[PDB]
Amino acid sequence: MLKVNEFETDTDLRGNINYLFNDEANVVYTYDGTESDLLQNVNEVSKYIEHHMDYQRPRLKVLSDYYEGKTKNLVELTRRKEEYMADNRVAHDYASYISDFINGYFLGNPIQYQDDDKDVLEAIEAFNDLNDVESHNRSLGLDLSIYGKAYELMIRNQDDETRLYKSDAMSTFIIYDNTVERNSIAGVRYLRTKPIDKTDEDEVFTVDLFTSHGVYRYLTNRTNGLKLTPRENSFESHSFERMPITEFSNNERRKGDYEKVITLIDLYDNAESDTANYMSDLNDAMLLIKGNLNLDPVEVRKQKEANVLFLEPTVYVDAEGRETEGSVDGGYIYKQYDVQGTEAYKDRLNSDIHMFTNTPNMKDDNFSGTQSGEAMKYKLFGLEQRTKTKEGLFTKGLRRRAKLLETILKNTRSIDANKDFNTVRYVYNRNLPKSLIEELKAYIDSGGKISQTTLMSLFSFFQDPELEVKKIEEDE
Amino acid sequence: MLKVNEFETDTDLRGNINYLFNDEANVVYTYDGTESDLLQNVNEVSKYIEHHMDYQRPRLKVLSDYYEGKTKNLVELTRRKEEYMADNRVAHDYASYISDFINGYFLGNPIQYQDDDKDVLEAIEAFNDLNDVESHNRSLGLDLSIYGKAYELMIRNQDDETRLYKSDAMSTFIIYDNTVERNSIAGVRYLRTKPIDKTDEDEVFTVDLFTSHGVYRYLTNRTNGLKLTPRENSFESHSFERMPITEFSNNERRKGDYEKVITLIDLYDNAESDTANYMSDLNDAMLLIKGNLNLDPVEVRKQKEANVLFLEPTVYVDAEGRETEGSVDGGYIYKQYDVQGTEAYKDRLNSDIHMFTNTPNMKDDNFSGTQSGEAMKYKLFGLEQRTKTKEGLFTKGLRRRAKLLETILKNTRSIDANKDFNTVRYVYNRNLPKSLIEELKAYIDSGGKISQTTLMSLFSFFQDPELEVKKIEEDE
Amino acid sequence: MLKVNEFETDTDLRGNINYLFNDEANVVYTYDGTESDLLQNVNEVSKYIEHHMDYQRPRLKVLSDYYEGKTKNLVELTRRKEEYMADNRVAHDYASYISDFINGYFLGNPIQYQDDDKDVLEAIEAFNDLNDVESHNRSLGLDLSIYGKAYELMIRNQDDETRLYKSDAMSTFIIYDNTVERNSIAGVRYLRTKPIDKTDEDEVFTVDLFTSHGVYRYLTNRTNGLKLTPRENSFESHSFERMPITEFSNNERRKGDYEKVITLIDLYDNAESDTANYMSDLNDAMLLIKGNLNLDPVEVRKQKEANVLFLEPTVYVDAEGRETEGSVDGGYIYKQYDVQGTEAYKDRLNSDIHMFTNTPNMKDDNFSGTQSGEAMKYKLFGLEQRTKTKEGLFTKGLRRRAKLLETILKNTRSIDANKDFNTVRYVYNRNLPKSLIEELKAYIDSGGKISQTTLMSLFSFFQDPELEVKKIEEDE
Repeated sequence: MLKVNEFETDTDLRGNINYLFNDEANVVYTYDGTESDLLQNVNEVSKYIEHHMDYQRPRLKVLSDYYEGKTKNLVELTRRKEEYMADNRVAHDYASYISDFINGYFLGNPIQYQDDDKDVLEAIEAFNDLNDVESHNRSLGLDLSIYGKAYELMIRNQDDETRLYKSDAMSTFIIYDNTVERNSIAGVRYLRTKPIDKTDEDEVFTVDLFTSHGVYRYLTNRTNGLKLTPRENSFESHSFERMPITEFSNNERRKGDYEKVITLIDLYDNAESDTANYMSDLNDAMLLIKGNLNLDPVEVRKQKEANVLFLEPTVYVDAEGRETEGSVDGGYIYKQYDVQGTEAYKDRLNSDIHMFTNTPNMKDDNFSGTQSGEAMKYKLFGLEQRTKTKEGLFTKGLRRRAKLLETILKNTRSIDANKDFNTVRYVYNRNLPKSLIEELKAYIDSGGKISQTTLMSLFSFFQDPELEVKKIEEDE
Repeated sequence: MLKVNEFETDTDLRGNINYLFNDEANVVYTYDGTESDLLQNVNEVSKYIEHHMDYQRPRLKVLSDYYEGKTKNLVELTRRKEEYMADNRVAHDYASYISDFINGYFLGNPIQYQDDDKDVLEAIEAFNDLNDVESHNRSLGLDLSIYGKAYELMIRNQDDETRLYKSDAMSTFIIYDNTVERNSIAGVRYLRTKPIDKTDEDEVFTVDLFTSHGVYRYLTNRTNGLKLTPRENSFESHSFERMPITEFSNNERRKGDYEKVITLIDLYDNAESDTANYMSDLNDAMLLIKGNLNLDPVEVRKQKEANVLFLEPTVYVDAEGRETEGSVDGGYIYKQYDVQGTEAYKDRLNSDIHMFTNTPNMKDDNFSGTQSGEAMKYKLFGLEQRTKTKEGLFTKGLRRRAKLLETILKNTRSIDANKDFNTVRYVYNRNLPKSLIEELKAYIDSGGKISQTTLMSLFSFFQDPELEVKKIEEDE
Repeated sequence: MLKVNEFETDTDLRGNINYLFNDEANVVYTYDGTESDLLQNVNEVSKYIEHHMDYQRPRLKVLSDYYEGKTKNLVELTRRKEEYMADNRVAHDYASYISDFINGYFLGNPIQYQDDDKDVLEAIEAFNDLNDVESHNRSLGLDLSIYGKAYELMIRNQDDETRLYKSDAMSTFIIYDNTVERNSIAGVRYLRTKPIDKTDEDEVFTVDLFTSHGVYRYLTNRTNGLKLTPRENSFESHSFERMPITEFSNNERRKGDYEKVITLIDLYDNAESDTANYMSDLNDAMLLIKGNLNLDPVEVRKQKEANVLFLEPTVYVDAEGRETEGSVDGGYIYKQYDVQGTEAYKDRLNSDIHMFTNTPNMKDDNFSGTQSGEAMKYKLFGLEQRTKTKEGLFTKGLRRRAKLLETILKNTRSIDANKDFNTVRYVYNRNLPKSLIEELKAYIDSGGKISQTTLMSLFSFFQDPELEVKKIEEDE
């Protein structure tokens, strides 16, 4: 094929942008076969693990770091041409701000589960109440925001509980078939062993391979080429009749919410670290001394301590005995420019970050008069469209969760075999930003009514409002 | 693995940013085993303690210092190229401001405990009333804000009281299993012995290792490699059937509220110390004297005391007897620039700090007219999302507290063995910023009613309002 | 351990910041033992006293001075490079302003004591009325504001009165056990003897060591290494069954309210003293006279008194008899810059001081229109959170006061042995800033009623309002 809109940088000069945007970083893994072939030919799994280690894990790592505030500006060894001038570093926390806002719009209110058979409904509610599923769903949505994807594993634990756990996206992937249906063949979890040991022994990983009938356990290391060798507990069955890892996705491309704005965040870091360097280097402006002079650096240091500099020219003497002195001059050299004129540029960057994410931008400043909020109405529209796409993909993930749950309940006789969970309806309620005074006024201008008890429950200065209605009647 | 978005600085040139953001600083400790193996192979505990001492304790130390106002700008040995010019140092107290605001939003009102069995409810309330649990919860929330995590230990004391104490996060950690469930295997508390003794004897620590059945006590020192040796009171049982330290976390990453803005705070310190240095160095501008001159520094000091400087050139004489004088010149050299044009930059920094934290920004200045407060509505939304995540993790911590309490009550016959505390519901009420006049007007515009007694209890100028209703009827 | 975010300055070049922020200045003293061991091994008490004298007392001293307006800017020997130029010094009284505001918010209204047994209530009220406890509590709160901690001692005096006195925080400390419960083992008060004597005899201190059963009295001096030797009244019993000094704390860290802003206050002092120096040195600008000239300083003084300066060049004569005069020049040299452009910087500093403390900032200037006060609402929220933490610690201190009082009443038969004071409830009422006209209007807009008598007691122009109601009826 042609090279079309692709990097050509040397592989040693790659940075974050290379790891984020190169074409291998975000591919879906497919296998032209079935699990029975793949589970014999375990050699192929080593290829998938190596490709993950070398291409996908870097991208996810970068994203993770930005969520934590560990940007490019902090970790670069040098970002300046000048060795001895100021080298201020700074990181701006946009990514966290964005993700939290979006995820709170999406799952600030729990998903409501409803169905026409109460036995399924109460089995669902029991499973949810065991596992704190409300918080599990919020943390899935957060990971979708950060990485573009999330994974959950369902297990039966030592107490014979059916339990659900989020699996770290940096160490988890799924292999699919090559069909247009994309059925999942196998799940992989790989973890660093000896994570805390010193003195740089070869890096050993423990690998779980999850399959439609069980899980297989191996050890491997990079220096042997990720060739798998079994652990003692080499295999363990599970009663789920499908591979028990479910992958959720943020959108069809599996893109995160802030990923497409990272380069802006980088600019915004540079802009500020440039201003800081400007301030400090001006104070430390280099002193330039011109002319033929007999000044040792220690002599200059002594004169600077005295706050008086003497520049004494050398005297040249002709063969005719004429004496003439040389020239001397001295002063600070520094760059000066209208730094204030950069501020509008900084404004622009900031607003662009917010505009592409649909996140609130307006200054927390003293401002007088009413505001129609006209831009925020269109931001909330733009946010709702992306949230509705996310909701569709999320309900697909929940449907698969329900089928796994149903199977583990049937194959352990916790439910009748005629119960099919696929009729459950998942109801979502958006969490909008609201101020209670505006809402109350708009409600009462619109002819709404409220009981005294509830009105008193909106305002906290009623220390115990059940008494207040009585005290009111005592005044009447 | 590849080095991806990582520091490459020399280990001797590390500073705060290295200690905060390097990949080892915030790892969760896991052990591939059980407590019965670990408690025989006590050698491994020395590895965990050493890794804490070398990687995690520095990060927590840095955070702690910022909470206290001990920033990078104060402790650096030199921050300037110029030895003899001004070296103003300054620290801005943002971190405390942020933490206090957030924690007061979260636990300004106590958690309400409720359950369908009153015997559990009154056992809970008795335990809470003994231990001042309201203040214990507030100080946990504060530590979550500062460090990202907090620890509490439950004990039976000499008076046979069941007591609950917060354990210092800089000296406490937990080791978990390598399972996806992350069960806690062992707790570690390590404290400096001889903290006040002079003359630099080797640093000795006393180590408590907490286990599912008791606590084991050791001494150790850095110069032997943290090898543990038992104390006299080498072991003590406890009636809790689980390891009795519970770890709370602020969020899934265990990140503090201000940690991601520290580098901004550093910039804001530099900006101000640069302005201060600008002012003072301009006053002390170096005097530059050019030309061939016979001025001793004592002679210059005398002339400066007289406020008149005489620059007398030397005279050069030719072989033809011609006399010509040399050149002389004198003046101040200083840097000058539009400092006022930096102010907007300082504004930006300030606002960014507030914006990433969701903390109020607007100037405490004279300002006329009504304000809709539109930005604060979105800040309170953004704050509520993070608080709701914190609440979920906090209720998990409280559930474990309840199971420990229940076990210690059963195994000392303070409760019936059929009482299971896991049905308790924890109710949270957010503490919003409010002004009572706005709330009262919005309530009364909305058709609310208030008794005279309560209305008079909102306004303090009623010196004793129980009399006022009578005096009012005496006027009618 | 690593050095992490720590000073490296030479011990002779330490200043205020070193004394405030170094890691030893604010440690809690613990002893791994019991009072019976410590009271035999009185050698250890000398170690604690020496560590207090060398590390904690300097910090408290600095804080104390700032409360009094004795800042760094006043006491520095030189703050300028120029010996003979102006050296204006200034101190800004922020610390007092802050402390008074905060303490008046907290204890402007007395704590109300209430209990379900009136015998305890009246014993409490009698003890409070004897000791002016309202003012004692206000002065404790003030010390908490200044130092971060406060101490009170309870005694039986010569008149057999039970009396309560605040103990100076610069000369008082407590030693705790090494348990997680931190029980107090011993209290120390040490006072300078011969405080007024001249001619520099060795500094002798008198030391009181307070213990669970009595107080032990010693003398000591720095030149012997603080080795204690008994006084004549070497011991005295007390009927309290606990060590009778109680320590209150402002917050978990024992930090004062203005301590974290001290460095800002320093900047604000420098900024103003720089402006003052700018003004005066411009007037006294040095006169620079260039060229070869025969001017004695007395001759220059005479010419300056005449207000005419004559600069007469010397004449050089060639061997060919040619005469040529030298050059001369004269003028003022001074630094000039836009001082007005520093004002915004001064604004910033001021506001930051107020913002970190939650203290009112807005200018006392002519300003037109209504103000919503929006920033002050969030400042009062931020202040309330810190006050609520302080209240929790204060009630712990009062509970210990109550147990001491109860014990001294029982062991002198002033109360029945079945009275247990631990049921007392302490009620706090916040003192908010209010203007009575705003409150009155908001009350009456809200349907409140007031008797004529009380309304006339709000307004002072009623010279004797008991007559006014009669005169009103005489008009009707």
